[PDB]
Amino acid sequence: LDFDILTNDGTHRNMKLLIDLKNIFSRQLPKMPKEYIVKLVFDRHHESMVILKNKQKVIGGICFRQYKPQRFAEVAFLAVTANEQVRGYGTRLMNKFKDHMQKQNIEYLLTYADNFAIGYFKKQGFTKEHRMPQEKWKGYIKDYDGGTLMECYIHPYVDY
Repeated sequence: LDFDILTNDGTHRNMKLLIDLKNIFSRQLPKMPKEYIVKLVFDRHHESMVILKNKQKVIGGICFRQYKPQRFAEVAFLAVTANEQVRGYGTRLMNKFKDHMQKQNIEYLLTYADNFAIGYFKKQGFTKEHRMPQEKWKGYIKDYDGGTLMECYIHPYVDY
């Protein structure tokens, strides 16, 4: 099991793993428009950490967008393929991601919870109540009335 940041570098290998991840996102988020998932995943501002099984089988991942100078990032999509769930991968992935964001000097993670995912994000330390003022992410992260915006603080010296 490897947790690697997947770069869209135009290579057959990488773009294959990104499509694989996009397809997992699509299946785990049936209501999310597939063309929209493709748009964000291959976007110049988005990055993806994938759960690589046996060096070539992606079984899950997180697609995120860093707002570097602002020190916060948005988790656009997160999922683990159905036949690999309840095996501890979801938590390990978020932990590896938090460790990466910590090293990236990102102090806050924001995400609009899938509602079927709220329990997961609550479990990963995210909260419905914000510590970061809306004014802070206003103009960077979209403000939707629907969906639950949940936040998670990344402490500078907590071991993830």
